[PDB]
Amino acid sequence: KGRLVIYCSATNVMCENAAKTFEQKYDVKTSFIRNGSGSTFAKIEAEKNNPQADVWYGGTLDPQSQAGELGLLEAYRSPNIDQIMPKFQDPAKVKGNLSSAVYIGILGFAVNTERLKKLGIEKIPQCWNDLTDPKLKGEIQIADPQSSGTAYTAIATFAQLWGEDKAFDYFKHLHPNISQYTKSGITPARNAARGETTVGIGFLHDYALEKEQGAPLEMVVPCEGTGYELGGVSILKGARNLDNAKLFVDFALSKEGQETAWKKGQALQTLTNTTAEQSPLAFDLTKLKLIDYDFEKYGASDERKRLINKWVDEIKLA
Ligand SMILES: O=P(O)(O)OC[C@@H](O)[C@H]1O[C@](O)(CO)[C@@H](O)[C@@H]1O
Repeated sequence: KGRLVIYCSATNVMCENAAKTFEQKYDVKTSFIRNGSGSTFAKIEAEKNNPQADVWYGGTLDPQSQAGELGLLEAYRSPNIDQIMPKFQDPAKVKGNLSSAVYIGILGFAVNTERLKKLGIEKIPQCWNDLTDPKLKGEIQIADPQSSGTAYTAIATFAQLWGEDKAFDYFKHLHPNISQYTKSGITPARNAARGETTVGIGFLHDYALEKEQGAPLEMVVPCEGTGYELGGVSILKGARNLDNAKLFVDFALSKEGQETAWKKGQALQTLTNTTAEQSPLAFDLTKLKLIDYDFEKYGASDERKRLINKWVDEIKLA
């Protein structure tokens, strides 16, 4: 018994299902507030002297790793860690399971095929470099590196894929086609689905759900190769309900806690627990051209600040 307060950074449906399922299982009064991973980091940091939640569930790992480095988290290694894909068992900058990995999300883009026809573009873009086509001017959205974890994952991915120089050259040539840098990582999926933009860049599972729900979207794992987020779970330093936060980490890393995300929580990420059944709509990492994402390097405060700063100077303001 007792209570649990969650800062959730997954989609609302996923958060609500996790909270409800956890409360039903353990008889713990559980609540959550949802913000993206970027805006959750900012709030946890701001509240450091009097923390307002017990656990941070979901959202890109980099800001969780950064919070770990900054002393905002409380280490706890669940026994369920042994079931997690080994390379994702303790992937953050500061080791000791201040953060753990609960899912994988593939970076890519999706194309609204109905709107594409209106643009007079015959071929569905298949490569990152296809997004620099002037015919796509004002027809692409991605989240804002200044605010969004998804957008940071994108920058870090490009830097690792092509080297930093080429990554920023790409951003420079993508930039003229971006109609809006969104505050939320998921807004480009919403907008692409509804035909308000033609191409959304973000994590493919979000576009996959919109597609299965009827949106005219073609998902693209870009031809050059791509990267991914890990979704994180982390207990906050100063958690008022520490035992329940640990139980929740166990749940988050468990076979049934992960399976429920797609079975009931309408969230189609790939699961990190090797004993869990995957959604038939989840991406299979073994089939994809993926970098080896260095969370130790990119999940650090200096590097995150540096790259975001460089983006503002070189892409937004240059
Ligand atoms: O708004 P930002 O700051 O980008 O944060 C949102 C993301 O961290 C999370 O959003 C999702 O893509 C939702 O399915 C998750 O898979 C992903 O972890």
